[PDB]
Amino acid sequence: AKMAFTLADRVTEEMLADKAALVVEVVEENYHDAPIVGIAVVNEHGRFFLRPETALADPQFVAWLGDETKKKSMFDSKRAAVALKWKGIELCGVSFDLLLAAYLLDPAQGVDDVAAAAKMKQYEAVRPDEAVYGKGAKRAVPDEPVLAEHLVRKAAAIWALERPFLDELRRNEQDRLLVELEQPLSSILAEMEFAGVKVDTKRLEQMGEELAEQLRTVEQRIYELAGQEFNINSPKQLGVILFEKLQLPVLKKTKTGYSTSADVLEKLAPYHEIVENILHYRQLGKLQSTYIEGLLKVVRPDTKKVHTIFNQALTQTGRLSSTEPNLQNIPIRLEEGRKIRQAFVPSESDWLIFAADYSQIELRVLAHIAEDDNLMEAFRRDLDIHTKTAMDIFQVSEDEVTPNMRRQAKAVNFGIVYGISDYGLAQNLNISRKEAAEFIERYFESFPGVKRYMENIVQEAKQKGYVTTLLHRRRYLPDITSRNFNVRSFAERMAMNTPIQGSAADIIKKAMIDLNARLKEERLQARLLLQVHDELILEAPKEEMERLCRLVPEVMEQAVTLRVPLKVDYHYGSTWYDAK
DNA sequence: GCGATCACGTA
DNA sequence: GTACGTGATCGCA
Ligand SMILES: [Mg+2]
Repeated sequence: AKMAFTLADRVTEEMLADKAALVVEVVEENYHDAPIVGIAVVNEHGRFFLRPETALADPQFVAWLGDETKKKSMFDSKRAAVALKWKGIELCGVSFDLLLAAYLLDPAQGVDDVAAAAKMKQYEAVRPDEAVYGKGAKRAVPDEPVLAEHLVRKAAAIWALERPFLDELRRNEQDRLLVELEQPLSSILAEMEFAGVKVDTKRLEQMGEELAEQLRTVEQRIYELAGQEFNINSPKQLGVILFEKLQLPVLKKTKTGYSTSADVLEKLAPYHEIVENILHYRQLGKLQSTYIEGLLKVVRPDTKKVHTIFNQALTQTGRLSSTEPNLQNIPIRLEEGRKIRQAFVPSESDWLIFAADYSQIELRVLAHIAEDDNLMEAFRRDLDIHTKTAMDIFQVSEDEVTPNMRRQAKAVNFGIVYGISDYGLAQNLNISRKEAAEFIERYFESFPGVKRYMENIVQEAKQKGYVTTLLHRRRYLPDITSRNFNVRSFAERMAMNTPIQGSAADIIKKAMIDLNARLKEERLQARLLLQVHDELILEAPKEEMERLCRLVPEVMEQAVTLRVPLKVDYHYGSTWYDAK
């Protein structure tokens, strides 16, 4: 039951057809500067396994890889493209990416290797990567006979699966989403990852030294306030100190024991001086271990850059995620953490960081999709949307909006976006369920088109079994019919939230493609470095800043046409922190 | 070493 | 209540 293929000693012309399934295998999780362990080609003329030392030194093979008119079908072509970039080799002509095709057809499947995608079309003549390479410490590259068969089977699967996947994308009206949005974006993300972001490691180390002294001070304050030493990092040990020794009231339970979440601790602060010190310890220790030590661990000493990996085929909404490091959760809310961003610097002297962010893109998308007259008019007037929402639900003039009224309207606006619920709003504003219900009802009285949209999209999700975004991304919601209230209610909130969050994701991806094209047309040296969901981060020569100030907001604002304007804020400076 | 759990940072 | 990734602990081998 094995496959017939050539174990090739040299590259022949028949391996260089103008259409082929191509496998450029990178087994290490983090593919930056990682080994390519083997290569398989399936085309009209046969099935071929090439050792990479042979293939990647062959001028004809490298020219074929780089020829845009030689079309390749692959799985996770960004992984191969980036690993080849580190070897100075350009991958072009990737016309079909099976990982992205499977992701668009059903993000919930968790498709992470060829075998999982193949199973979607009843094709099982390929093993899961985990069965071949192993898991964790057992992970290893097998001997060439076993490796070569696996790589040819993956290429053979890709060769056979392109047509049924493209046929279903076509029936879904998602063919352009793959070919004009996700596949071009993959090349852009590959360039961004390869370029990396320069880190000022000396400044991080100096911050780490300052945190370690502060942490030493707080931890001794906690040990004297507790009258005892314990592992403050251990939620169990801390729970014994607070709730058994010090007898603090138990306000929240976790499945395992006592909650020690920052939410609970804030409420316990009036009872004992220790609680404020634990919160302070938690803040500082999060910065030190996750953002100082964690960041320093993944800076490449050869470049002094971090080279993130964007996962383009993971989230259920169409957002990107970012790993090793995750550069989409660098602190910004609190000032002490915000100073971490001073460590992210331009990669050349006399360059600057330029950052541009959409203003309230998710509420603007909702205004467009719901066609809510009041919400649309608020954005057409470029109002402060949280102040305007407070005015409406409290029925007060703008000068009667107090800071706390705006804070509660902002929390409603966040809930509306995320799938509004009695319980989650109540928990967030620390109010009762009945009170949160009244807030939501007053919101829907002020925004009746938003109410109609929320009712209609839930009905559409039940009828069709999925919801869609502006650019035809879809998310299936089988739990929408569950008779379990909690399971059904989460699916209803996803029906509400996904067209909003997913459409905002669609727009920023289109902005990234349009921006990359405009930068090349303008012959700017400016480079995209990062996307953080509603924001784009670039670096550029300081002599390009004035041009970027006009170009980048205009490209982002024109990425799609909605019934309301899109608004982009932007800043630049010497570090990511100063791009504020 | 592995996985369940808790906590917390972003959007 | 959205969507994630990471670090630490802990009890299991
Ligand atoms: Mg913003």
